[PDB]
Amino acid sequence: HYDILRRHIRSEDLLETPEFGSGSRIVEEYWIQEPFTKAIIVENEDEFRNVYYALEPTVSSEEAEVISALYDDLKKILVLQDVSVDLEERAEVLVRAIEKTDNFYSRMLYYLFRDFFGYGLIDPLMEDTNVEDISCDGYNIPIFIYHQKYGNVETNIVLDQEKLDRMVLRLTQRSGKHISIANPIVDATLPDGSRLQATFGTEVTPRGSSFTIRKFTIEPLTPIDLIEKGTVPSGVLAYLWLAIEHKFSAIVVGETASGKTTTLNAIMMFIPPDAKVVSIEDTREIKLYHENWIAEVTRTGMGEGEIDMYDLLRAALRQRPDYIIVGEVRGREAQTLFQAMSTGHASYSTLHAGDINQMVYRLESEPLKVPRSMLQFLDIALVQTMWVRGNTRLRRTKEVNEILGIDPVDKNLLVNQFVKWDPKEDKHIEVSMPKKLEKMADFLGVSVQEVYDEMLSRKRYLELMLKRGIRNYKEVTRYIHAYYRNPELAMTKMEEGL
Amino acid sequence: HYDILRRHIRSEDLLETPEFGSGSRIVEEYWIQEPFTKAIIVENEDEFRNVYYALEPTVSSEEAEVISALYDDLKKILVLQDVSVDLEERAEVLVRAIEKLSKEYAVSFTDNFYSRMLYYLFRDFFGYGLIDPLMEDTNVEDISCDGYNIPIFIYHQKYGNVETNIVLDQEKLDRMVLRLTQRSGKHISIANPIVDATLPDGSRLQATFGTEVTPRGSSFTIRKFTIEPLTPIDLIEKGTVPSGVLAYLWLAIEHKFSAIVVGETASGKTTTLNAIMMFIPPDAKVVSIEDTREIKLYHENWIAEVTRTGEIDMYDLLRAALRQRPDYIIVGEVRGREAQTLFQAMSTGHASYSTLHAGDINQMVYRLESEPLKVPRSMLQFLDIALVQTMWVRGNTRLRRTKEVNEILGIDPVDKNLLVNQFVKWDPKEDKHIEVSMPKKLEKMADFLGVSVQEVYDEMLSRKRYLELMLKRGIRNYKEVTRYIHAYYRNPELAMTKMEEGL
Amino acid sequence: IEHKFSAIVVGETASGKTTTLNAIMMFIPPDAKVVSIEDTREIKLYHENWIAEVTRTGMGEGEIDMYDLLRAALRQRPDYIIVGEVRGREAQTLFQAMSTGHASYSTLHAGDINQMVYRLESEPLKVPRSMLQFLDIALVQTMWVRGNTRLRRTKEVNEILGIDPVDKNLLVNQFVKWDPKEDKHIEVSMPKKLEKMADFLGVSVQEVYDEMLSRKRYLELMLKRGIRNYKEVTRYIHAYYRNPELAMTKMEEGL
Ligand SMILES: Nc1ncnc2c1ncn2[C@@H]1O[C@H](COP(=O)(O)OP(=O)(O)NP(=O)(O)O)[C@@H](O)[C@H]1O
Ligand SMILES: Nc1ncnc2c1ncn2[C@@H]1O[C@H](COP(=O)(O)OP(=O)(O)NP(=O)(O)O)[C@@H](O)[C@H]1O
Ligand SMILES: Nc1ncnc2c1ncn2[C@@H]1O[C@H](COP(=O)(O)OP(=O)(O)NP(=O)(O)O)[C@@H](O)[C@H]1O
Ligand SMILES: [Mg+2]
Repeated sequence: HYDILRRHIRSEDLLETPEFGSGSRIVEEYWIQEPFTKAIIVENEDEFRNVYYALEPTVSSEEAEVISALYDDLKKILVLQDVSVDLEERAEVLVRAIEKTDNFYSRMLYYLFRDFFGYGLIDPLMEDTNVEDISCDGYNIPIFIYHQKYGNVETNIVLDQEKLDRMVLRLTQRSGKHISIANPIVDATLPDGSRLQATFGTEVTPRGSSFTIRKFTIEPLTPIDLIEKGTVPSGVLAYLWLAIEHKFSAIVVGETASGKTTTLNAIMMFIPPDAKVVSIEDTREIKLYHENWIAEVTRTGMGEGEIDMYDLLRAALRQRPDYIIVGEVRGREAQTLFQAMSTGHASYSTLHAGDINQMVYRLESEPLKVPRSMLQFLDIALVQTMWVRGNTRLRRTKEVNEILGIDPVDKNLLVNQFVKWDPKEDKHIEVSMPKKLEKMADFLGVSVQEVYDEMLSRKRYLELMLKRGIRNYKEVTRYIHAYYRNPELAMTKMEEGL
Repeated sequence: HYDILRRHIRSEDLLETPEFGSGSRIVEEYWIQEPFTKAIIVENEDEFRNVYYALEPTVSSEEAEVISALYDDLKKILVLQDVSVDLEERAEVLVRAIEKLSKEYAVSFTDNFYSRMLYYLFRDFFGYGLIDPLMEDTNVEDISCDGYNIPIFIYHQKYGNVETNIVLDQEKLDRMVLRLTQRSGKHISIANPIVDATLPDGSRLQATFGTEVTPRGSSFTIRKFTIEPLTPIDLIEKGTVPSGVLAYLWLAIEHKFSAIVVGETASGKTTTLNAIMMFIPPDAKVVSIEDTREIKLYHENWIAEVTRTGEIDMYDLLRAALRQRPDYIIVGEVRGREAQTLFQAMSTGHASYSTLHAGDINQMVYRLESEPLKVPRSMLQFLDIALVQTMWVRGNTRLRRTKEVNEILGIDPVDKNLLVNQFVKWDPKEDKHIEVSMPKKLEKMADFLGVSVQEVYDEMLSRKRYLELMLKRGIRNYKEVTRYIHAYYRNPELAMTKMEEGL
Repeated sequence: IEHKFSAIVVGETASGKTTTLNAIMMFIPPDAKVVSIEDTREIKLYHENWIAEVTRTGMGEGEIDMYDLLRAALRQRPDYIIVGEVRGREAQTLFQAMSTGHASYSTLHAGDINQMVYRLESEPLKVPRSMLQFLDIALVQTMWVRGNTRLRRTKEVNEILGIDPVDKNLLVNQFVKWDPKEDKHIEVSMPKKLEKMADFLGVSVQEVYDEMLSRKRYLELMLKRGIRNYKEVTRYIHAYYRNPELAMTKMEEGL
């Protein structure tokens, strides 16, 4: 959208500078869509809070209706709104059509685009990858957002009745729905691939029409990342890399906000480049730099057929995939998962609990109701934690539990604890042997020492990526995919900064 | 409504002075809505009791007949009797229409009889008719009309149960019920004679039609809805909840502990929830789902969702809202299916709060676990606090009191019993709340912060002091209270100083 | 009854249950709002602020049972609730009403507190064991015959003290017992409930005990003066409620 534009423009010194009266300090400033929009994070000494200010090329009140006029005509051009047309061409017409200062030109095309190809009033928010949530509550209420770093902050964008009503139609339409007083609520998904709740009128929202947008922008923490944060030691990560390659199933358990999903997504970047993976989640959260992958998302059924995790797994496990990822088990679908395990599908997921005992309880009891005897097919179960002191915010893998199996005439769940985390020294201690490594020698058909050797090898590879500052997930997945293809060549490039 | 009327009034002094024979002595008088209505608590000393007298602008057998005459014509107009229309403009469609009928029939009334007839037309058109005065008087909390020819009884905020002078006969009462019923979107009739609805303003209605299931005639009962939200200060001042418990709750909702306030129907459950819901941190994202708009908050980043009875239910809205990233979710009252969903929101990290109809905590568990709600036992663990409201009655006094505060620790490993801790219990005897123990939830907070339990506790006392300072300074209204609380959030010490320093 | 202690009248068929209930229901405070739910009218009350609700058979319309009627009555948050006789599900709602402070009264077909407990706990009634604690008093009515000697007597006045943790459960203190050999009512324990009244009222026991003896005198006087009718009786009782002083004097001065 902006590359096609930003060239058709003439000037480059568009948009002036911000002017905030006293008590309105400027915390930070950064670009969004240079050189059009820029965002400024202002403070406000009185109310210890920061505020998000959305900057766009300032215009004249004469240029107002002027630009709103050039638009009143370009609107009656069906060949513009048509999405069937590639944006590259569509733009051209708008330009040519506009032919019928060398600075006012550019600082104008911006809008003409922001309203035909952009998202309008909220484009600055849709484009900024720091804003992961947009909340337009009601008529004449300043929009709020969730900043990647600032969190909840008020915004300089407000929409009066009509301005918002049309906004809600714009979003609703681009998402492919027809919100009306007859169907005032829409829970669809925008083209950019984002979750949009929307309400028209005031029948359900006395505070007027409204909308919310949860942007899938994430930037998933990486295995290397976990090593840096001291969350999981490099050696444990290698053990998992192997485990994951061999299809040992794992569940990440932990108190709410302790790290479960992050860790999962992190270690899910260890999946073999060619393996077919299918994921089922209630809402997108998992980012993977993997191709042969199908992502399935649950359906609310607000106004259609409700398709839950159970429905989605049952028909996915049917495509007989290699790896199966279930966002988090919160019910019935849990049975199907363990069934998938008993069958050899490398299955992974999350579970809200504090220790293996709670894990077992939740899994066995309704709603999950996973049969006691099925637990044997789970291989590893990690336990994540949050640890705090000063502003000391720590997320750690409290423990790496190896589920050995079931016992006949028992207590049942046989667990061998490999790694334990001591908080007193913030250290991970080996408190038993990694038995699973033995099951690998059996799979692979080699000796333990041999496997142990590869672990130490894979371990080195990770510590190197760390030293070389290879943090991003896209780049990390590339170097791991690398190692899978040819560990020899992979290792050498790593040691030779390439 | 009346400010509009007070405009066109065209005069004042429309009320005379009642004639209560001996064996009757005025105890107190007061405008309900001057210069039209006025309440006069009269003491029939022979029967040693009082008797609420709704006083309205006087009219003669001839006058009322004339009034009723205009009503018949004006009745033709639909606009003025249409709810979707702005009271203000249809209030003129009325005066501008009475102008017509007047000048046309070539007649000019008295400046007074106008500022009297006008009152009645607005009343029977826009207001609540015969019971409007009761529906207005801020002191009446309940209105109870037992049947044909039986005097309406009300509950006066100061005299409690009292006999009223307003009496509806069959013809009048049946209309009254149909009107109230219709006015609530619901329908009533001999086919289906019982109705449980809520009036446009929130007041809860319980009507009955004919003598079908209710001999003695049709009947109704209204439980008015206070327009101004009681605040945690109001609650400390009313002896309904200790400032300590309140401070405890402040921290709890700040730290996103999910809680449900339990109680009998009309025990003041919603009122408490709305009060403590003022402790929500300022920038957080609040989403509220209700069947009846009731909760009033001074919180900008909040979307108020409302049920559609036709069709959109709480369940739909709840699961919808849950696909976003709201910080706080308020339900108002879980009555069915969604109760499951609401307990999951808890499970997945959402600060969730709601009202529930039950008397004990035992009954809470039972009502939760069984149909229609059907919440699995393993899920209750995710509820943090459970308050219990009670409306204690002794003589001509009613006391809404937080009868008990419970903490849900967890689920016992044996028999999977709910681990609960009742740290505060009310005592009807001395009307004193008692701390049977210290909150165990304080440790969960300490960890979530990395501070010692001792450190959290002192923070509590601080907020507690802040609350009592606000009280002592007479800061009661919700907008201003919310304002001062949001402050303590932004900066505590600066907030404390300014409090004890008069600013 | 004034203090809202809930009571159930139990007894064999035709022993007097309903009569006794209706009788003692004439002790309800003149201004209190009372709602009654019955399968068929039987209760007569000389009370104004009262709503009488009657069940619907549904012969050709919508069937509305006692459950439906109570559930929406207890909703009007009344002072006193009267249920003709509990014969099922609606019994749960009643005891719920009790646990909540609604002075609730009703009848139950049974011969002794043991049968009462069984019937109430078991289906169709199925009232949860733990809820029984909210019932205050339970009277037991009887029929006694010899020659043409037709007698209806309150066999016993049982005070339900409460529940026991780790128990047998229903704690009952028997206040009065009826000896048929001499046709006399014997006190076989103290009226504990009078103590709960001192606590409610905020006075001493002796004080309450005094009022009892007072109210007792008032009744024996109405008797001596032949004030039998319910309309007239309810008037003199309503009287005493308004002003016991003035009430007592008129009584002693045949007016
Ligand atoms: N190891 C870590 N180091 C630093 N921050 C982390 C770490 N793990 C998670 N976080 C952050 O902590 C927050 C917690 O979310 P996350 O831990 O992903 O979900 P969760 O609590 O496990 N729940 P779920 O997503 O339902 O499984 C996110 O904002 C993460 O970015
Ligand atoms: N603490 C209080 N002090 C005085 N009046 C109160 C108090 N709390 C509530 N009320 C009033 O009591 C009535 C009860 O209202 P509310 O709390 O909304 O209902 P509820 O107990 O939730 N019952 P329901 O509406 O049946 O679910 C209202 O008229 C309130 O204004
Ligand atoms: N104390 C009494 N003295 C004389 N006759 C009585 C007395 N109590 C009841 N009766 C009469 O005995 C008959 C029994 O009816 P009643 O005792 O009212 O009902 P019940 O058997 O208790 N059943 P129910 O009405 O379903 O509770 C009636 O005709 C009454 O008039
Ligand atoms: Mg409520």
